[PDB]
Amino acid sequence: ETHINLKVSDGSSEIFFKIKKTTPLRRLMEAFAKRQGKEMDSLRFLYDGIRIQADQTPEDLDMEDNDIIEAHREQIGGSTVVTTESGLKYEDLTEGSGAEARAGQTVSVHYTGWLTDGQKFDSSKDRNDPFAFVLGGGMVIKGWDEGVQGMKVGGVRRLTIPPQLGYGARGAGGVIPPNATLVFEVELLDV
Ligand SMILES: COCCOc1cc(OCCOC)cc(C(=O)NCCOC(=O)[C@@H]2CCCCN2S(=O)(=O)Cc2ccccc2)c1
Repeated sequence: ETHINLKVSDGSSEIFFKIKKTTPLRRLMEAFAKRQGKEMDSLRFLYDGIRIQADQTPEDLDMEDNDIIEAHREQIGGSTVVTTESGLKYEDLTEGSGAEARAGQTVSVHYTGWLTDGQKFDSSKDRNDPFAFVLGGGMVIKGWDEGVQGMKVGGVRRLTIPPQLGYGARGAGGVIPPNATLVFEVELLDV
């Protein structure tokens, strides 16, 4: 076999690639960034825990068919997944430099939401339409009221919301099933 299949995951979704075994991984890395809209985010691609160089081939890295490449935005101070008392998980992919969001403010965000299997169920970016809500008002699922608080303007935060802080046994929108854990990436546009 001269070709190899590889999966790239960023913790939110996944993309599969078929490339020649002797081809540098540069094109695969750029194609993943373009499709996920994370070109300017300076991604790092890891295989077996070691950062991939663009000029390295799957042959160089002794990759086998269906191996997995992990991609992430470069994290100053290391990756940190925070689990709160309620079971909500959040991860500051980009810490914002602006004002901090607090309960009672009308905040504006861009968001994409995925199920845990990587299937996207909604994205405000797909509509070129920022989403606004009153923080802490019970107008969104509980994981959002808890997880968006403390974000700073310009920040990107990934929320992993257990079902009892999301849509629970009911699901939502004819796409989110019962008992679904939800994954959101939220960019705070204004507070
Ligand atoms: C009634 O007609 C059947 C369609 O049912 C839909 C459709 C819908 O969006 C359409 C908007 O497009 C123009 C929202 C909803 C819904 O319950 N909103 C409540 C607020 O939402 C939330 O609290 C979370 C967190 C904040 C961002 C949005 N979300 S979400 O998780 O992405 C909401 C969602 C989106 C798609 C599928 C399932 C859920 C129901």
